[PDB]
Amino acid sequence: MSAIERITKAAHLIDMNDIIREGNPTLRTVAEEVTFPLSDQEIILGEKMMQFLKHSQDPVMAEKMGLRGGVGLAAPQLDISKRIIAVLVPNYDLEAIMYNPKIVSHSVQDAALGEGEGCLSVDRNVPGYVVRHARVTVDYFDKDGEKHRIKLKGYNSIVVQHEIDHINGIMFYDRINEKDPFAVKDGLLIL
Ligand SMILES: [Fe+3]
Repeated sequence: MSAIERITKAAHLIDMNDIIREGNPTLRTVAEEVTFPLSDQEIILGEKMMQFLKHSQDPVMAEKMGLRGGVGLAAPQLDISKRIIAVLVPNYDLEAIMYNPKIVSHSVQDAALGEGEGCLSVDRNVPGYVVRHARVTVDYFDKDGEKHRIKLKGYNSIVVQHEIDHINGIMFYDRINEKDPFAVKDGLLIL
């Protein structure tokens, strides 16, 4: 059966085995927008994704399930090519399951996490500053089809852009400067 059918079973607990890794084509394909109303499966998927982030952040649960801590997850990482992402940033400073998220405005200023970025789908390290917009205005729909328009900055902005990149088939290392990975370009804010 399809990944979505499998993952949305009531009994299913997403774990690292459901997360596809580099090389799997799905991570480089642009995800299909979801239509409204959402199917029960699409709603359940978003919930399963958020439960996974919560489990990955619980020391006891993370150890038992063999999970890597994460603050974001995109459906393509589960081999589901739908524009659905989940973000969970503990202070939670940000908690959202977003359907068809889209950046509708961004700052001229860029930003990058000082400590760089990792990815549950990447088993290895690619050091460097992952250059992103410092600030973004994001439109997304929640499970009931209601539209939300939020403004993000700092770490939250980074996390959300990172997940939106997945639904567009972009990986974090694609935004690190090949030549000099730690170059601090003009207008780049290091967090
Ligand atoms: Fe990722």
